[PDB]
Amino acid sequence: TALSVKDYGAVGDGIHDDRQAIQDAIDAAAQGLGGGNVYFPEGTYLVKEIVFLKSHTHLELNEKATILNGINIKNHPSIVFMTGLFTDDGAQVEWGPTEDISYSGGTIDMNGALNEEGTKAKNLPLINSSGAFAIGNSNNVTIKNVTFKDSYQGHAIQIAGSKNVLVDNSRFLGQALPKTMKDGQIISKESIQIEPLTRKGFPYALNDDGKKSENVTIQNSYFGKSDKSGELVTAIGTHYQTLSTQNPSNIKILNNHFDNMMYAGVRFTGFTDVLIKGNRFDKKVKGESVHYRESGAALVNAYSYKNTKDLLDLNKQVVIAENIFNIADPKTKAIRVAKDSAEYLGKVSDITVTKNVINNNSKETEQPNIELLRVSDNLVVSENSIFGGKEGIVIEDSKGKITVLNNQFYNLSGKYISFIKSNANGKEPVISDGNFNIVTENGLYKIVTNNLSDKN
Ligand SMILES: [Ca+2]
Ligand SMILES: [Cl-]
Ligand SMILES: [Mn+2]
Ligand SMILES: [Mn+2]
Ligand SMILES: [Mn+2]
Ligand SMILES: [Mn+2]
Repeated sequence: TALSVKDYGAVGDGIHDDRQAIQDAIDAAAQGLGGGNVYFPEGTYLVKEIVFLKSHTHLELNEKATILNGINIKNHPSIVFMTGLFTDDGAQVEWGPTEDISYSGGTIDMNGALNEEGTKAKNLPLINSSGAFAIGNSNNVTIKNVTFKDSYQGHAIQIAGSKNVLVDNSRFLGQALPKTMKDGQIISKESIQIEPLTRKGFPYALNDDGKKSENVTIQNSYFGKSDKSGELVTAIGTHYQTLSTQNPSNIKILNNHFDNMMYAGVRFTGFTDVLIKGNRFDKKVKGESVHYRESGAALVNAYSYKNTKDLLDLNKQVVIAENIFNIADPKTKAIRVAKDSAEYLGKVSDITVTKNVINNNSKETEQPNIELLRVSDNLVVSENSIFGGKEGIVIEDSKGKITVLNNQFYNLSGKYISFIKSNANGKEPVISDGNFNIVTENGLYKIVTNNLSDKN
């Protein structure tokens, strides 16, 4: 009983514009037809404008069904699916709540591969970025088993002010980066952005009260490159927050494979209650990468938004556990959690880094494997295994309760653990060499012996 998009005129040849047919299918499903189920037979469905998902609709695409992004409009977004209306810039409308939407199967060709000059998207010369989904003010949205290809310096998915969103068993292949782009713009392009709902981060609607995203889970998915464009810059995260935005919360990133990202597998500021668990982060050498960042990378990077005037709600309750890191690039850091500047007024707290396995065989590593900078309270770094590199764990300028218990180190060339504090002008240890533990007793710190050493 699922309605076929062919029932409404979709040709599926990649030449005819099938947008209207697809929209009519969705609209009918939203009314109740076919139980809200829409089906996509094998084929290539070109769309020259945005398709709008509606409440209680469920799209299923054949394995050989491909949605081709043909949205090439000046001063206009090039995102295939949205959960709210959009016409032209300057005519945005408020997006009302939507819910119970599912999308499964097939491929979405965001069509962002570069022209031979590498200055623009070859098939969409007028766009500034391309993506697949713009999910805003939505509830209970499920995206699964979808292959996303060639984003033109954009977000494959944006989840803003949305609750109960699941991205599962999908593949994010390739992100095109043109010659002309600056680093500032580049690192702000996460393939899956999870953010509060503001016009700044979600210019597709008028909603501007900073509604948070909540209960978002990205799991069992693969992130890498395609045969047309290089590795993604940042797989998941966000890069913006203000006193007026509510922090996305209960964000779970589980069992994903981040295959050689250029900057980070996970990077964010302004999240609360995050769980990054059982993921695999691989990083190859510059020579085997299409995209490479000279400035370096940090596979997991929970940082603080640059702001010295406001007391922001910086990252809190972040758990980084049981992840595996295979690093070959000497400029790549495995894990980083920080309040980047002593000038930031907010606080980073309740940080847990446990049972992670770091395999660093890069030559002459240029930085620590695990960096914890200015955590204000409740920091736990325990039972992590680090194979290779220079420094193992660096804890700098952290306050409050700190617990570092039974981590393992093998074949390291530098200090296993560095517990550092600074004064208004310089640096000195809080209290050191080899493997040991740190505990907080009555507000005070103390090194404790543990007999776990490398005998390789
Ligand atoms: Ca969580
Ligand atoms: Cl939970
Ligand atoms: Mn339009
Ligand atoms: Mn956004
Ligand atoms: Mn944005
Ligand atoms: Mn490229």
